[PDB]
Amino acid sequence: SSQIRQNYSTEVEAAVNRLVNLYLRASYTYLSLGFYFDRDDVALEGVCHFFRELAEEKFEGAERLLKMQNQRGGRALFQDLQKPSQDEWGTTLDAMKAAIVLEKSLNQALLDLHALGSAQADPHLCDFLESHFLDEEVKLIKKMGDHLTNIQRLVGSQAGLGEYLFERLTLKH
Amino acid sequence: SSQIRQNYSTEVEAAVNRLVNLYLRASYTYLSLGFYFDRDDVALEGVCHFFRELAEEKFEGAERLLKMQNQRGGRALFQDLQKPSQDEWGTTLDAMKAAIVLEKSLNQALLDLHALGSAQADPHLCDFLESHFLDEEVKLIKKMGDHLTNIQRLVGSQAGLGEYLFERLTLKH
Amino acid sequence: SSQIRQNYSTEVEAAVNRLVNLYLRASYTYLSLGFYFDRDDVALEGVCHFFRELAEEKFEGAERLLKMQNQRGGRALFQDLQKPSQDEWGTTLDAMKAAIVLEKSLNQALLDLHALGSAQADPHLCDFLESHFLDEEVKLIKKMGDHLTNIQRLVGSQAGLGEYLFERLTLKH
Amino acid sequence: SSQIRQNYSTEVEAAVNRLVNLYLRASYTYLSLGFYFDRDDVALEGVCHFFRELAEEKFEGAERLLKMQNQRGGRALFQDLQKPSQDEWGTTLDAMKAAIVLEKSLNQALLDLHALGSAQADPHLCDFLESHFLDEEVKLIKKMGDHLTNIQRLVGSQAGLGEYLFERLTLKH
Amino acid sequence: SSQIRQNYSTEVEAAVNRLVNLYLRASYTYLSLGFYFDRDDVALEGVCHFFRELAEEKFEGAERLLKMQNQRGGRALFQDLQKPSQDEWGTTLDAMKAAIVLEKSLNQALLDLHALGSAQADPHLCDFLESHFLDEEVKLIKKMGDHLTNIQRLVGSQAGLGEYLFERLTLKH
Ligand SMILES: CCN(CC)c1ccc2nc3c4ccccc4c(=O)cc-3oc2c1
Ligand SMILES: CCN(CC)c1ccc2nc3c4ccccc4c(=O)cc-3oc2c1
Ligand SMILES: [Cl-]
Ligand SMILES: [Cl-]
Ligand SMILES: [Cl-]
Ligand SMILES: [Cl-]
Ligand SMILES: [Cl-]
Repeated sequence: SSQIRQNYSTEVEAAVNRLVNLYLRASYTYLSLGFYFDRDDVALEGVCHFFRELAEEKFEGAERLLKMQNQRGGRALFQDLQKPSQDEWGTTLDAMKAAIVLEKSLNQALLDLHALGSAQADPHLCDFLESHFLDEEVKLIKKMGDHLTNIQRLVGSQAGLGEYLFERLTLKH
Repeated sequence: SSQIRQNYSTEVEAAVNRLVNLYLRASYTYLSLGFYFDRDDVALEGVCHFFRELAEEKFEGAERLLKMQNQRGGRALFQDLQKPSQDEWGTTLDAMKAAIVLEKSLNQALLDLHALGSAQADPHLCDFLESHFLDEEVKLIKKMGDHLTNIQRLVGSQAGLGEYLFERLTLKH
Repeated sequence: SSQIRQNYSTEVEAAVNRLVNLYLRASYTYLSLGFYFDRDDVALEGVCHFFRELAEEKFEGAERLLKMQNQRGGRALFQDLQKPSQDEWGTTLDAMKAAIVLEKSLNQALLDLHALGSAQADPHLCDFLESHFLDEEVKLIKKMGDHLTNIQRLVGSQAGLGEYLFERLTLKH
Repeated sequence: SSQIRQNYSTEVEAAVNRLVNLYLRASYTYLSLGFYFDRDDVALEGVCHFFRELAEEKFEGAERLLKMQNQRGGRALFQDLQKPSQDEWGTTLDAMKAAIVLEKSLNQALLDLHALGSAQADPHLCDFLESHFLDEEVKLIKKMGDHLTNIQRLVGSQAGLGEYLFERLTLKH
Repeated sequence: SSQIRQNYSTEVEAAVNRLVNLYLRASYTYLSLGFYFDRDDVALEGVCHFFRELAEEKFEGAERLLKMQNQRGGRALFQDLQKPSQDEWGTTLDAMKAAIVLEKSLNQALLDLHALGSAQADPHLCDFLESHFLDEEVKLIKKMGDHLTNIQRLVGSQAGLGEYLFERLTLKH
């Protein structure tokens, strides 16, 4: 409320609510990816666990945004959450490509919100994103690119063999 | 590569590579300073250890820049490393003055890169420098100024005595 | 200085300084190899760690030479450090071949310095090299040859698969 | 005796006995230096302890030579031990200069014996000296030069003050 | 000697000495196999360790036979030990086939000695072989057959890949 709100624009408040939607959508996408890889006809446990972990990380991101919204005196507003873009996610390669596309979209939304904060002279917002989101996103995208490269190297002329080996020797934990 | 690169300009990529060169040059300068103070005709162990520690710190700085370059999708490019500016470093006072000059040069390069990042709207770069370099540099320059002042107070009319006492009671560990 | 210098020729002093340059050049080469393998489009962690460890080992070698130079009363003299021979290092096989070529060059330089020491009747120098460098180099070259052979056996008709398996089952730690 | 003696020349046997004499003479010199610094009118405990420790180290050196003589089948032969060159040793500076002169003399004797062993193709003798004497001597001479330099820096225009400070802050343990 | 010898035929005594020769020959064969796999151009550590362990096991077998010979009052007689049948041992498959051939030969020699003992009514000899040799040999031959089958399954159309995988996932310890 207005009792604590200071230097917190309506534009930033709304963009924060939009970003919560994007993180919860991303969490939902990762839930769908994770359970696809748990199908008996897909059966790649390491890939399932990778994406289920990302579902939790994205929910945590939304939670942190909602805590900050209240710390600043803004009001959380929730919208409908769109279902994921696919019901079936193809190979590990297809899935990891979809995830990197998703992560770049979230990263661009973080950068856009940082730029709005900078324009509005809101350094608390800018520090919040830098401290809890920007480097986390850069680290995750780098990890996913490393994975993509290893998955791509393993396709060669024996795709099933490569897909099994990647799950067993890189992801399974 | 382009598979992960996002909001990372060619200008920042090149300046990062330049800054790696400056840190490795600084590491090399500190290696030369450290071993000069280990000469049998100089023999100031605390001063030697001070500069050898700084050689390692500057290498670590270069390492962190190289990790970040890859996290962002840029490409490390290495250049020849210039030898240090002196083969003999004079007194502890002369050496500490040279080190503060070196550190101010690195600090200015950090500030210049921060300003480029700000101009290019690259908040990850700006946060990286603020979080791992700017305050570390400020702390080190303050330490070195404190040392300079103590060394200068000890010169008086008995320079050898002062140089021994500083090494024994401030630096030796 | 002359206050401690005994049985230490100008020829050995200069060759020691040259060898410090070669070790620091080798360290720099291994830094470049290590970070190449950390690229998102290469992504072979075990190979990166192998070469980063070698960067540190070669720096340690230079450090030991510089300590001995001072123990003997010689004077360390530093020269410019040439950049590595390549900016991109190809496959793990290409890189391991380059490393063995580098190591044989360092080994020949050690042998040449040993021979100079023997000719100058400098047994301290000869023992120093035998005790801290010759067997270390032989052990490392044997390791690298073992690696080369395993990498070569894995190329067959599925190079990407072999390169992944070598990194995962031999190098990753 | 001849029952075990193999590749052990009469020349090396005699030079070993001569070297035992030199080490025991050096031990005796250090005993005299140590007790001089324990005089009530000299009273520099750290300097006394430094030289008493060196008396023990030199005796240990003689002991090791005598063990090796018997291991090789040679026969220990003892000669009269000359008294030290001085009854009073002057300042800490005078004493440290005398000690470095003594150590260089022992080092030259080690080098001469190494050269005889090399000429006689006696690698056990050569390794023995390299492993237990040459580097120990180099390390000690470097230490003594470092001390000389610090003592010399402290003389300035207040010699008593410098002599006290060196004993208290470098040697006293 | 005759002071303890009881129910111990000259035929069994001689066959025991022959069997010691066969075990020491087998130990020597396994030493050669082990070091072949340690060559830089073969480089299969698990295979090397497998055969070096077998060298020790076969020596232990000879030792046990020699202890028993003396327990029974027979006299150990040693003969020349023939060098192994090959200087180079080919692939892991070739080597494992040679080892199974060697083990079947030792097993037949054990069975022949058991039969001689049975014919001579020497139950101590028969129990000795049953208790310390027959089942050990059966277990080892079964292990080696299991290995052969796995090596053979891995040849397919990528022999190098299979040879690496067997060493890494079955033998390396
Ligand atoms: C002279 C410029 N160069 C050559 C590129 C240096 C200088 C200093 C270095 N210091 C280290 C170092 C220091 C402490 C602990 C670990 C390490 C290490 O693993 C690698 C190093 O590499 C170095 C290279
Ligand atoms: C032959 C006459 N000389 C030379 C003056 C000896 C003889 C025996 C010595 N034994 C020791 C000794 C023995 C045990 C533990 C410590 C020490 C030591 O610190 C110094 C010694 O100094 C010696 C000199
Ligand atoms: Cl939808
Ligand atoms: Cl230059
Ligand atoms: Cl160059
Ligand atoms: Cl005399
Ligand atoms: Cl034969």
